[PDB]
Amino acid sequence: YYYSAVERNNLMRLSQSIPFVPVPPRGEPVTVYRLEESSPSILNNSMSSWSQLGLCAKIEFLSKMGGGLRRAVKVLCTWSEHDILKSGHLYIIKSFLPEVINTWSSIYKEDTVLHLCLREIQQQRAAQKLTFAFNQMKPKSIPYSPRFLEVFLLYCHSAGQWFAVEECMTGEFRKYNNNNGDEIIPTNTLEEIMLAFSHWTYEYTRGELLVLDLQGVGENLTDPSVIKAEEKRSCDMVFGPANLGEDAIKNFRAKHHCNSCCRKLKLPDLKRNDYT
Amino acid sequence: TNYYYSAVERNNLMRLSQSIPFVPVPPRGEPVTVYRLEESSPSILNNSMSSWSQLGLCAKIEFLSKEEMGGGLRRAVKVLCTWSEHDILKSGHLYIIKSFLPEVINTWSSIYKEDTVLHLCLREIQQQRAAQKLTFAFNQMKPKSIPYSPRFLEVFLLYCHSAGQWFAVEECMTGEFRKYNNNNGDEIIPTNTLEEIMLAFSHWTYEYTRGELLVLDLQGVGENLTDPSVIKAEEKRSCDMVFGPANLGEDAIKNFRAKHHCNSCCRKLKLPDLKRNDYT
Ligand SMILES: Nc1ncnc2c1ncn2[C@@H]1O[C@H](COP(=O)(O)OP(=O)(O)O)[C@@H](O)[C@H]1O
Ligand SMILES: Nc1ncnc2c1ncn2[C@@H]1O[C@H](COP(=O)(O)OP(=O)(O)O)[C@@H](O)[C@H]1O
Ligand SMILES: [Mg+2]
Ligand SMILES: [Zn+2]
Ligand SMILES: [Zn+2]
Repeated sequence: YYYSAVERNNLMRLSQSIPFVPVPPRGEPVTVYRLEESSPSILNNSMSSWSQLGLCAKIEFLSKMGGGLRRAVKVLCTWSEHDILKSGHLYIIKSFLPEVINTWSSIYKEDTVLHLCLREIQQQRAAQKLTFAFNQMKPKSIPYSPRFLEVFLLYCHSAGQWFAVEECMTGEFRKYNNNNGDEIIPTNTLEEIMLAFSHWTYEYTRGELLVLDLQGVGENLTDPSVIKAEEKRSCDMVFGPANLGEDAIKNFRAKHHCNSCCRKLKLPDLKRNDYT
Repeated sequence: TNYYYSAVERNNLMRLSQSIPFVPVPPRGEPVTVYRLEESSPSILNNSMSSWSQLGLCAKIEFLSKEEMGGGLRRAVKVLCTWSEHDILKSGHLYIIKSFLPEVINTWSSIYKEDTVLHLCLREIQQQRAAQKLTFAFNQMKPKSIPYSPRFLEVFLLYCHSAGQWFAVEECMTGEFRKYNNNNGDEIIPTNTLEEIMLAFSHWTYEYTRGELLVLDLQGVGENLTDPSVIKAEEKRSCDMVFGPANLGEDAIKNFRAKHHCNSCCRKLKLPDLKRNDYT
């Protein structure tokens, strides 16, 4: 029937040279592994185990960031297999500094960086399990709910190295307390709740564990330090790579200042006698 | 004075402070860059303009076979798609990668002095798209009474860094791969409706393009076709008769008009006999 000129033109065009400019892909493809949970809806009673099947994710570099032991860059995830990472979402990728790798070079014969990453991610998951328990038991009078971002393990061939990746938060990033026990002076309810949380972890684990270095945006936290409060040696004191002083626990008990949240949580004074 | 954690809760936390087993399943697959021939109006393909993609996409293919099928100017090898950025290709799906015979290149080197292979691929994919556009008009305008719709597979351009070369890629069809008509202008005698429709399609293209184009070498599995030969019925230029590289027989259009036999479909489409006169 009707065989237009547009239709004809578009057909005939295919018979001739159409311009083609091969442009290498944008960004880099990377492999992602997840630390899975046997019971997500009940994270504190769930078992953590590493996934085996690495899924691909496509990331594009945007910018950057530096803290203590890591270098961080902000990226965009344009796509990923089975949505292991959310497409159209911003992420932060972290890698350990030279000194840090050089410090655990002895502790970890081969795949030092890989192990450092595994431990770092496992550390944040531990904190996560504690915030989860916290939100389950805290009184209804306590509004907010601390939460740690999930971190994923990442392998990049481009760079030929292992990294940790997590969602990028938007807003003013702030540190509520640190590895030496210093705390900000709570100017609002949320900050109080955060400060009370570190106290709560100690009491909740019968003085066995303490989470310091609470930092993030709002109630969303990341990069915590999970301290085995009874270890008498730094080398075996922290879950993942962290800058700790052996005075940490003692310092926290001395410096911490209980607030209306600590009281709402019915938490005992950290200065009390441990055998009383 | 409190409500501390349980054993299960404590075990799950403390276990994270220790080395947990991580056995990364070994990496299989070949990294490749996929390029697509895009369309301005994919919804109205026959009224759409074709343009090559600029920015390449990432994908991974498993070369599970060394079996190179075919006897023509090209050879086909099955590969597996582990993953493809944006799922342009389907993961955990079999594809066919096609390349030409060095001889063929050597032949066209005297026409495509530079990046001969890539150029041939660009042409092959453009040729199949031309076939697709005609099939789109065909299925869109054909009478409702006709139950079948010819379909050409989509072909993508693929670059392999490891193999250091360009290939054309398309889904791998499973089933009896057959030919309805060929480059000589010869056709089979239809046994069923599907075949009658395939054969009528070739006739239809000649008619639809007012005698400018003829699609021959209809072949594939069932309705799904691939590797057709879009012939510029009037051209005389050495290698300018077919949109893509193909060996045409001694005056294929002549043979086709002479040997083709119209069927119930040709009549359903109201097509006129090819043996008639061009001018009278
Ligand atoms: N998840 C995040 N979202 C937004 N910004 C972040 C995030 N994590 C870290 N940052 C920013 O990048 C800086 C470095 O953080 P990081 O790489 O974790 O270093 P560190 O080795 O100190 O833990 C921080 O000071 C912070 O401003
Ligand atoms: N899309 C496909 N699906 C399944 N098999 C295919 C496909 N394309 C090609 N083949 C197989 O591989 C062979 C190569 O065909 P083709 O690319 O057309 O090369 P040739 O130039 O020799 O005709 C075919 O004969 C067929 O058996
Ligand atoms: Mg063939
Ligand atoms: Zn307190
Ligand atoms: Zn006919």
